[PDB]
Amino acid sequence: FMVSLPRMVYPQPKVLTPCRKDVLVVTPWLAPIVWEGTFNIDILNEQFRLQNTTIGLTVFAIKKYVAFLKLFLETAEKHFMVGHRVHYYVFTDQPAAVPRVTLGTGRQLSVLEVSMRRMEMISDFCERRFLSEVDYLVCVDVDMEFRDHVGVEILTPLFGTLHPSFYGSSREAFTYERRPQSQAYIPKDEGDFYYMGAFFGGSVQEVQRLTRACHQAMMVDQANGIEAVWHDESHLNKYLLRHKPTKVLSPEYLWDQQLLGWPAVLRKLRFTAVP
Repeated sequence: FMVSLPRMVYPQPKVLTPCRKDVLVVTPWLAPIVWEGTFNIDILNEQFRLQNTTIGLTVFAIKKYVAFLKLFLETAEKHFMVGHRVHYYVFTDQPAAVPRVTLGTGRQLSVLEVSMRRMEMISDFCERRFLSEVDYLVCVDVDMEFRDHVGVEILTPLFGTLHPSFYGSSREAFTYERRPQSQAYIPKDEGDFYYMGAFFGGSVQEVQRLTRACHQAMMVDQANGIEAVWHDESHLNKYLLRHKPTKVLSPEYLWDQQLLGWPAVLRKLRFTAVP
């Protein structure tokens, strides 16, 4: 059950004036593509706070990648879901190497000691835990930093993020798995977008479905002596082709400024690669 929003004063949306004319803001299956200027964060914050929403953020930091955690977590504290309940799940082979980062109120961190690892870890071993503890799961790479707002505008049953290298590419150019012998296979005449494996999520239920499907597909591939060209990203793309995401995040949400600069189409760089 959802209680009424309170009275709010904000600019009237204008039917005959789009928020953004330079980009596609809705997919052909009527999922929003999230760009700056398309959402009023005050309305969304109200909607999600009224549901006392908890967001889980999963991150793997294995071997040398533990070095990335300090900046990852500190910047997440500045920019990720601020105002909402957040539970970080840090999967690592070195629990002692996790930095002690100061968290805001209503935010907590759990250290979970540990090609297929991530999908299996999220689906296989953590299923009951997540269902009991959070409403949404967000799965990201650790070698990143937040630079701007990443908030409840992303939350939806199932989302993927446009890969920053391919958002302008024709589908024939997408680096999907192209060998029919792989479960991740996508023909040259299929594909909506190329999603990056570094940022996906949704409700706990939908995320477990996705990770379970990808893990199963990867096991089949292993048994058949094949490894998809881009590993679990290839499988993520196959899954999101056949199960359309309910929102798609623009490349604001996954950018590499060193590699790609700062095009006019991006009003904000929100979550970026560490050089």
